Amino acid sequence: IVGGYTCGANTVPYQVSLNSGYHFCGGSLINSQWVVSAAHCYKSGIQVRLGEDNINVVEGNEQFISASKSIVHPSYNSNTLNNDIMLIKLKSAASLNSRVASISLPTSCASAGTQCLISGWGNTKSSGTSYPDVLKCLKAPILSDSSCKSAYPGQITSNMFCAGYLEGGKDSCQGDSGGPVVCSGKLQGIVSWGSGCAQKNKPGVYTKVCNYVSWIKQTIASN
Ligand SMILES: N=C(N)c1ccc(/C=N/OCC(=O)O)cc1
Ligand SMILES: [Ca+2]
Repeated sequence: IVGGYTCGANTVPYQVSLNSGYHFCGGSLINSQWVVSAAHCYKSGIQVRLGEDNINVVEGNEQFISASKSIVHPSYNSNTLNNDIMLIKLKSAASLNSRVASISLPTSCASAGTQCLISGWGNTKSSGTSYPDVLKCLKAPILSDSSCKSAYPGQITSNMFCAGYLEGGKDSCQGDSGGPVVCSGKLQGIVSWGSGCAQKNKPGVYTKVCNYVSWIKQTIASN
């Protein structure tokens, strides 16, 4: 997260870190057994880390649970990043409490102008590289589809939206991938892609979760 703020320990209780010996992606806990992330975060041997603030220090509220299975969206295209969404099932159910909590799926899509909270342990620099150890947060508006398409000609599908600031300076970044965009207590987006980070006229692009609710529910119901 570039140009954000320190969230505060366990203030974003649905935020997970995906770990394969090291943090590599974010995710969002959607019930005691399931995490939503980006398909481009797919790999084998994932351990889901819940209740994290400092990802490098055991602070007392963590739950580390290995993934039993991952399900990449059936129509995920890694070239275009269309349908950049994946479900991860935990080998055992997380213990839910104030600091480890699921986030609601949307019942309707959010609109341009809605303010959302974007979070992660990604790069905090728009030119250099600096990885924070504690969770970072950014409040950002969803942008209009027209401005999103104008920013990224020929690249924005109906399964994507832009959020952030056309002026630059405030954005998600590398390492935030798969993490949440939450708007009025609903998971509306997943950190997917963008040109660099926090660049002028290059806002963050996010997987449009409201498109996938049917698939998420049906998948969970049978796996
Ligand atoms: N909002 C952005 N500008 C943005 C967001 C996410 C990415 C994803 N990079 O994938 C590599 C990785 O996470 O390891 C790029 C740009
Ligand atoms: Ca920790």
